[PDB]
Order: sequence, then C-alpha cells, then structure tokens
Amino acid sequence: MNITDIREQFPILHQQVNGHDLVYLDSAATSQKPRAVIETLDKYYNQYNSNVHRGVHTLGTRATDGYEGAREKVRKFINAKSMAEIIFTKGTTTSLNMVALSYARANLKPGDEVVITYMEHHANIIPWQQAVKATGATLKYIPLQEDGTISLEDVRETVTSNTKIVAVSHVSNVLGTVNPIKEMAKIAHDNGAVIVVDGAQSTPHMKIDVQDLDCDFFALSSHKMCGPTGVGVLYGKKALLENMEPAEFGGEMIDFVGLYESTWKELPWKFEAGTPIIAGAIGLGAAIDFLEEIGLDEISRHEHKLAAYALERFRQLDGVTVYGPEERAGLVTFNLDDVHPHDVATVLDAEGIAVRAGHHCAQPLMKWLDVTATARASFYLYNTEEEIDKLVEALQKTKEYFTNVFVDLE
Amino acid sequence: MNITDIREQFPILHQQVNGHDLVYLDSAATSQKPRAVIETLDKYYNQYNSNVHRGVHTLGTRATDGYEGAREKVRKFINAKSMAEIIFTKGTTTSLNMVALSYARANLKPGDEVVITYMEHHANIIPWQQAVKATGATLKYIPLQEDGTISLEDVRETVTSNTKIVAVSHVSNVLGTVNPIKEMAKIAHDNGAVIVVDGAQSTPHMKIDVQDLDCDFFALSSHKMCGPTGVGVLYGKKALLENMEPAEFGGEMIDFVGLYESTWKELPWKFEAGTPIIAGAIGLGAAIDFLEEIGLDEISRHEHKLAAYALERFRQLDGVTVYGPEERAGLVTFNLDDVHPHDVATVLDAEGIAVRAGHHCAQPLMKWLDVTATARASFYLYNTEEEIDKLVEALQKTKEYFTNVFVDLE
Ligand SMILES: Cc1ncc(COP(=O)(O)O)c(CN[C@@H](C)C(=O)O)c1O
Ligand SMILES: Cc1ncc(COP(=O)(O)O)c(CN[C@@H](C)C(=O)O)c1O
Repeated sequence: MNITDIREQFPILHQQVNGHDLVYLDSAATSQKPRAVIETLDKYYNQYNSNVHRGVHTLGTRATDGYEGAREKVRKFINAKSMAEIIFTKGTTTSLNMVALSYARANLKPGDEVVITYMEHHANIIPWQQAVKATGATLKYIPLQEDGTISLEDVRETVTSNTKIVAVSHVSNVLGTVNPIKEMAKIAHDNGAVIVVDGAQSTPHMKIDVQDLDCDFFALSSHKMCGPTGVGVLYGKKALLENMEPAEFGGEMIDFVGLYESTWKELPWKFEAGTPIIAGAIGLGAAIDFLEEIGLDEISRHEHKLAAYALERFRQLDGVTVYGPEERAGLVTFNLDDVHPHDVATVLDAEGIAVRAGHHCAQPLMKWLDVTATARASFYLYNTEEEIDKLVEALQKTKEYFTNVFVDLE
Repeated sequence: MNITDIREQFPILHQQVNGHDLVYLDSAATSQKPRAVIETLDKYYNQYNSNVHRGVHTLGTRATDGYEGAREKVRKFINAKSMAEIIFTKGTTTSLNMVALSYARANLKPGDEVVITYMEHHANIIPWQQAVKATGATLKYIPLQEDGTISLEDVRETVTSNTKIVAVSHVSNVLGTVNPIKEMAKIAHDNGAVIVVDGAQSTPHMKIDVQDLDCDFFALSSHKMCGPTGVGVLYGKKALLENMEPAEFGGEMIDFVGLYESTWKELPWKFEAGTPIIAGAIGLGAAIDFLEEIGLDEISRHEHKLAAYALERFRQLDGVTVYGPEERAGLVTFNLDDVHPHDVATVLDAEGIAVRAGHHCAQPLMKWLDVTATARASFYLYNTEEEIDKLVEALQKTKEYFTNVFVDLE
C-alpha cells in the first residue's frame, strides 16, 4: 500500500495554510476526496445528468443506471443481502432519525426500554430522547469502563426483556473505541430487541459485514469515507424495513395516490421521497470503488499503524492527557495541562495543522470525562507518520510557548 | 440576453443521443448545470473542503464562510428578511414534509382544515394526508376551472375559519399554471391560516419575493434552478419557525444536551441536524449568482417566448391535445390522438429529444384530466425555438409513422 501514490490522488492536500504545509488531521469531522470522486461528479454533470426514475430517455436511463449501480456497490460494500435493504439518505443523522421515527410512531409503548451508551454521538442520542418522550418509554444508558470501553456484562444487565431498541456506536468519534457490536447484537436479540449501529466512524476505516455483525440497522455517512457531502446510507434488515412506515412522503415513494389515501412503493424507494441525491450517490459509489481498490484491510492496517504511532509519541510528551483505550480506531482526543484545547487548535492551525476542538457532539461523554472541552486529531488513509511527528513537535512547541508566557508574568 | 453564449456554458448540451443532436426538453424534472456550478464544486473539493461549524481551522473557516454565504445569497435571492428564515434541506419534498411534521405534531386538532388543490405535486399532497390522519383534521381540495387555473372565489369558499394550513403550488409542473399566490395568501390570512407555497417549479424561472407574496412557507429545489442535486431550501417566517419543533435531531442543532433533555439552537441551525450539504449549498449559491447575472426577468421573458411559441406550434398539429391555460410558465403537457405518451417519448428519444411521459407525480390531476398518462416537454434558459421546431417536426413525423403502421394492418 503505497501512501505517496494515494496522497497524489487528493489535490486538496497539496497546499499551504498560513505559510506552513497543510497537515489535515480532522478526517473524523469530514474526509477529503480523491480525483476519482470529483471526476465522477464532473462526468455526471457534464454528460448524463437527468432525473432518474422519471423520464424514459437516454440521459435519464444513464442517470438511473448510475444511481442504482451505486446502490448495488453500497450493497456489496457492506455485504447486505438485497438492494432493498440499502436506502439512500442525507447522512447518518437522518438515517438514525428515520429509525427513531418509525419505531416511535409505531412500535414503542410505556415500559419499553431504549438503551444507549455514554459515548454516543448526539446523532445517536437525541432521536431516542424524543422518541421515548413521544411514546412514554424509558431511556437507559450503558455505563463505560474506566478505559472507555463497554463491558458485555454491563450490556447484559442494562438490557432487559422490555428493551425494544439497543442503539450503539460502532466506533467512537472521541475515544477511538471499537465496540463489540456482534456480541451486543446477539445480547439484544436474546432480549427481543433490535440493534442500531451508528457506523458513521467505522465504515470509512474498516470492513463492514452486516451479516457477520447481525445488526438490524446500520447508519453511515459518505463524507467520511472519501465521498460527497449530503448523502449517506441507512441499512435495515429487509423484514424490518417492510414493517416500518416511511419517514417522508411525496413522489418516488408512492404507488397509487388517491385524494385521501395512498399506497407505498416496494423497498428501497418507499423510503426515498422526492428527487434523490443522484450525483451524490454516484460519487459515493465511486468512493467505494476507490476504497475497495485500495483495500479496506490495508486501510485498517494503516490506521492501526498511525494510531499506535500517535499513542506512543503522545506518551513521549509530558503534561498531555489522552482519553480512551489503547486499542482504538486511530483518532486521538486529548488535552494539554494548563492549555485550553481551542487555543491548541488555533496554534496548530497557525502551523498549518488541522485538528478539532470542543465537545465533538458528545457532551455526555465530555461530562463523563470530567472536562468541558477537548482537542482531537483524526487520521485517515492519506495521513502519514511524518504528520504525527509534526503534530507532536507542534504540541511540544505550544507547551514551551505557554510556559515562556506564564513566566513572563512579571 | 444572448442564448448561444448561455448554451456554451452547459457542456452536457453539446453531445449526440442515438445519432441525433441532443434536444433536452425535461428541465421540469431536473435542470442542467453551467460550468460555474460544476467548477464551484470542483474548487470546493480541491481546495477548501472541511466540515464547517466544527473545526476552527483555516479550511474549516473557508468552508463555513462558503456555506453561510450561500445561505445569504439564498436570502437575497428570494428577499427573505433574515438568514434565520433560510433553512437548507434535501429538497422541496423534505421542506414540505418538515412543515407537515411540526404542524401535525403540534398545531392540528380535529375540526381544523388543511386545504390543497387538484393540481398539486404528490410532494404537496401526501404529507398533508398523513398529517390530517395523525391529527384527525380534515383535508379539503380547491376545485379547478376548466382551463386549469384556480378561481379566487373557489378559494374563499373552500377555506373557512377552521383552516390552519392552505397548501398550494406556485407553478404547476403539469398545467403550467401560475397560481395567484399573493391573493391566496391574503385570503388564508383573513381566515387565520398559514400558506405553504410549493415553489419548486417557479424559483428556477421567475423572480421570488416572499415579502410581496407574503407566503408563510416557501419550498424550492436546487436541481431545477441550475444547482446541484440533493439540496433545497425551506423558507419560513421567522416567527413561525421559532415556534415549530425540529423535524430532525442530532448534532449542529443542539445547544445543551443532557442525558434525558436537550435545548435547541437558534435559527436556522435548529432545523439542520448533522453535517450539512456543504458542497451542494455552495454550488446552489453559485447557481443563484449565475441566474442573477443572467437576470431572472430575462429568463421569464425567454420562457414566455418559448411557451407562446410552443403553444402556437402545437395548435398547428392536428390530433394533439394540450392541457392547461394559455397563460403559463413554459412547459407543455399533451397527448397524441391514438398514440400512447410513453411511445411518443420513446420515439422522441430516438430523435434525441428528451421529454417525460407518465403522471408527473400528479395522479389526482391526471384523473381530473380524464387521462391515465401524458407526455410533457419543459423549457429553460438554454432551450431554443429551433428545439421546439424539432419537437413539433418529430411529433408530426411520429403521427405520420403510426398512421402508416395503422394502415399496414392487412
Ligand atoms: C411542483 C413540484 N414540487 C415538488 C417536486 C419534487 O420536489 P423534489 O425536488 O424533492 O423532487 C417537483 C419535481 N417534479 C419532478 C418530480 C417532475 O417534473 O417529474 C415539482 O415539479
Ligand atoms: C460517530 C458519529 N455519528 C454521527 C456523526 C454525524 O453524522 P453526519 O454525517 O450526518 O454528520 C458523526 C460525525 N462526527 C462529526 C460531527 C465530528 O467528528 O465532529 C459521528 O462521528
């Protein structure tokens, strides 16, 4: 896996920021796109852009072929059984909301439990809050161990026979934890519940097998896996998606429309109201082709390489706290002793290094960590060990600078 | 307004389809993009792609600036008062659904009336069906006159003091009708109702002034107005959007998140859950700049030119029925005597002409017209009179062909 060859595919990497070479370490917020994706979009808008499922003309046929072929590529990419289980959405947040919607609106009664975790992204928290509010059900949290992992026994004790939904992250955008999705799915099925995997931060970096995970729902975002913004995927088990009512209504999802009553389409289009994200989905299919040609397991090996390297180099800096397990997906959330994370991020950007600072849409986890904010650096398949070297050098320089400014206090 | 210069901006137009020069007459399903939009997307993914409202680094700042500047361009483009009234959505269908959602979930009681029309696109029908179902309210239809327009007196008689929502198209995707949105908004306000304008088919072709229309909600789709797929806009009066609850929940729309309770953000982000359609919105802003530089009133003049020309040339063909008024937005929905519309569309595509055939997501209107399906040709700012000449020549040739095949029946 030659990473110079891969980096040469991403034009955005080859620029300077504030006089320094760009060091992008914020892929967990959004990823960059290779020439293959951008040129897929260009070819779409230059040659065969048309609405799909409507006009029965040549450009319409090409666009329909592209969109549904993207659907098939997504099906292959996560080993779903049928394209009917692959629903194009706006992103992971929308997919989780769609499950929260048809569950709440039809399968939640008082006494039923929805169990989540303290590490969940807000997208995997608030929909369940609102659903249990609307239905009178109960919201429960799975506690975390002190290394930021989840114990299977805490799961088994928290999920009871009254649980209808277990909702859990595949990979934590803050701690780097990889959760035991398979065992948790088995435990949820033992208790008669479905399992909803937020796979937003796993899909870009590791192989997904929904058959092996036996997840009932899986949500992913294209903009993290080298794909266009504005598109993502909901996977649901076909049997479940048949019995869920649509979250949106309009064209492309109806069969018969009367003045007062309508019938829906078969899957997947039942859950795709309106003109779909045609270009975005075709570009996501291109992104999938790109990753599969690089190899997902090679990407996993590269990310474990970078994460072990980053962890080892962070322990070489005094006065830095890293949060989460040693076994991780390759992201480092941390803080500097007596330096605010926002300030860290600002000084890193003055060195051309891009990190995130704040709560990372995980306020309960921040409170659990007993911090108000944090800094995070996130790695992907275009990131190098030299970049982590640059990061840790800039962290040392930052701490030296704020010590040589603390001292200058008269 | 030089239209050769404009056509030279659209690379997709300069190709052949099935041996013939492409004649795209299906802009009402989706429009084509000028170099300015595609190159805006390219510049985004090549130079400053990053998530916006999160990382506080330079590329993040550029992307945030682009996204919110697109919001301001949309605000100017439709003369909204505040960016807080401009919400980025997936498209017109989603915006209408969002109004249907927060109205149903909080402002509809039994006895309340939601009034629509027989000409409404399915996107502006089914959400109201489902909302009155969930709330026990009543759904009413405004009848149409025999030329496919709406009489103001039928509106006044159909909307009563128990009406909370009047939902109506600005321009009909089938009949070409331009509805009296302003007078209808006044009548709805007189009865204490809000008015929801489906402006999906008006925004690309004519100037929008939400202040002059006094609409309470306005929905539009980017892919019709030379902009990217997968993005659209909901406009709501700020006072109304403050009191509506969000349709989606997750990051970017919260302020404080507790274990069980959360508070929302201020407008507009209250209604934008998750990573937004960054590239799509920036490209939509580019599309708006493009149209404003061409001039919306020049586009209206051009479309009235093409529609009058098309109507006059259609009356020159015997055995063709055109549906709708003489005063129109420039689209022609029609049928050939003893030729099925799908067949018409197929033969036109063999001549390289792109039209739509079917019900155009307006089944109640099709039944009202007493037809099961129809053919439609739709014009935009890159379409010429020569193309309508080609269309009517191919229609004459089609009818000659099916007469010289009816005769060959032994
Ligand atoms: C008046 C109107 N409203 C709403 C829509 C659909 O909204 P979306 O942008 O989300 O698709 C359309 C699209 N028509 C298309 C479907 C057509 O002409 O066949 C429309 O013409
Ligand atoms: C685990 C997880 N779930 C869900 C989301 C948001 O889904 P969208 O693709 O619709 O944004 C994110 C994005 N995180 C971003 C916000 C971050 O790292 O700050 C995420 O990391």
